[PDB]
Amino acid sequence: QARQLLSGIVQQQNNLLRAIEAQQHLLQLTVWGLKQIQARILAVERYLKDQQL
Amino acid sequence: QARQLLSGIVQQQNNLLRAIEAQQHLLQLTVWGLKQIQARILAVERYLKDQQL
Amino acid sequence: QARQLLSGIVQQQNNLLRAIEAQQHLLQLTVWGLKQIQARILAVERYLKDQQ
Ligand SMILES: [Cl-]
Repeated sequence: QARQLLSGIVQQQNNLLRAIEAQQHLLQLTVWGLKQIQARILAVERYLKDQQL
Repeated sequence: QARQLLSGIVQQQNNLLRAIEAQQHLLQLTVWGLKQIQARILAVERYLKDQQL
Repeated sequence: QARQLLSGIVQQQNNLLRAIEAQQHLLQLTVWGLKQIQARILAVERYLKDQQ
């Protein structure tokens, strides 16, 4: 009752912490990937600038 | 008092869930965005390889 | 135990709140960064279409 309510609130809080932890991990991986493409574009710009007539 | 404290905590829990659901949509947009630029850079890299002398 | 448990729940709500605020900022920075790379790839694509 109070105990079931409190039990439910605890479990939902644990669910929400688990959900933000998953988002944090996916966002960390996305930011890493964006760093990788930044590198790739930079290399393509360097190339093109070196090849420029 | 118990009822007011527990109502405030339950309402906040719903508020937090809502905020995390909004950040999920944004996060998936960043994942989609990274995917689209990945494809675009790969398409350039390949063009530049194909066109080289 | 209930007042201590309630105290813990409320502290964890405040800390969830701070984590959501920090992830808002990181998402915003990540969007900005994406938009910057999109523009750079767009400029490359237009340059290449012009030299074709
Ligand atoms: Cl919560």
